[PDB]
Amino acid sequence: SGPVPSRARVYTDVNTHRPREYWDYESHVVEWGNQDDYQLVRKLGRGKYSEVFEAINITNNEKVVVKILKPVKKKKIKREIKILENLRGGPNIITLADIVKDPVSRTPALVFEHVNNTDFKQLYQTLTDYDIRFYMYEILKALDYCHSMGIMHRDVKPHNVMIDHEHRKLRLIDWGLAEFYHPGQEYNVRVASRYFKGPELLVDYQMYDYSLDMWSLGCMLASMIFRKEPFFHGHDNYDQLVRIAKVLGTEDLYDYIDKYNIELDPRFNDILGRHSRKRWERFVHSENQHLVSPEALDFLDKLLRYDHQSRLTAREAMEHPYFYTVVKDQA
Ligand SMILES: NCCCn1cnc2c(Br)c(Br)c(Br)c(Br)c21
Repeated sequence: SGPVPSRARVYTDVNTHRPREYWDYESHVVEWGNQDDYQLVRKLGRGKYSEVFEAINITNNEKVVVKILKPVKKKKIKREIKILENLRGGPNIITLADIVKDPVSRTPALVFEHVNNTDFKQLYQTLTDYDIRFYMYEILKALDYCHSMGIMHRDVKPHNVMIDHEHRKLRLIDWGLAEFYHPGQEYNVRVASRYFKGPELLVDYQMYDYSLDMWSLGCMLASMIFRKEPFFHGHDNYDQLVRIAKVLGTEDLYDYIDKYNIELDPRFNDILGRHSRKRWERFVHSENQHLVSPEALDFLDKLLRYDHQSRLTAREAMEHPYFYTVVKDQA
């Protein structure tokens, strides 16, 4: 029969009304600079294979971050560069400063503005209830902007959120998985990190949209207010949905599958079972209760929905009572 089609309920046609060159990144011509304008100072990497470095612009002695790109198709290099140029100057979007190639190895690298980041595994333990509301609101500014610009981030997670806590500066980074939204397009479901994958990716529903980012944001919020990182801790993609189903219940999951006529992998038949939708009070205890409030639970519940159409938009999220005090202080 086939799956039922889907369209984003906001910013549906913003790319159609753009000139072709805005979203047709395969035709984008890159102007490569010389990496000899920057001297690498220290590896900021997280693994053996990442190539992120702190560097100095020798011309003006300003601190920057150099990301040496892994060998992927030239299309994906142009896609990330075009998206970074399209979003330049947006709220809490990382600023692309330069694009260079190593003269010897001809390896392409992206140069970004420097952020004095504190890693989330050390920062989140210290965040007050107000800090979480403040930083969630800052992420929502970046998400509403890039969604309004016809772009899905598709890899929202704490590792991709740089925070200068001293200056309360937040930047959304790592746009190498980001894509342009086009109504009716079927996208690859092998995106985002496992613990932040939306149900549509896990059940192989390809006609998704910006609301994928809002599920990932819901996973971040749940880990922060409940002090459980990550919140849905699956062992693989199949077990990831099982972890979700033990919290949100299987009834809404099978309703979601029936509504879009999604063909469920036969492996999910045995492992999913039957589970009720749990109340969020079950995850509250004396170590996290100071971060949990009725406003936080109401907001979180509206992000973590199987049906991507029923999740809050970034704009709707920014108007939730959970952020009333943050909006007041900003004005
Ligand atoms: N844009 C891709 C993200 C790459 N990346 C990895 N770790 C990073 C750190 Br730490 C800082 Br600070 C900055 Br700025 C960037 Br950019 C980082």
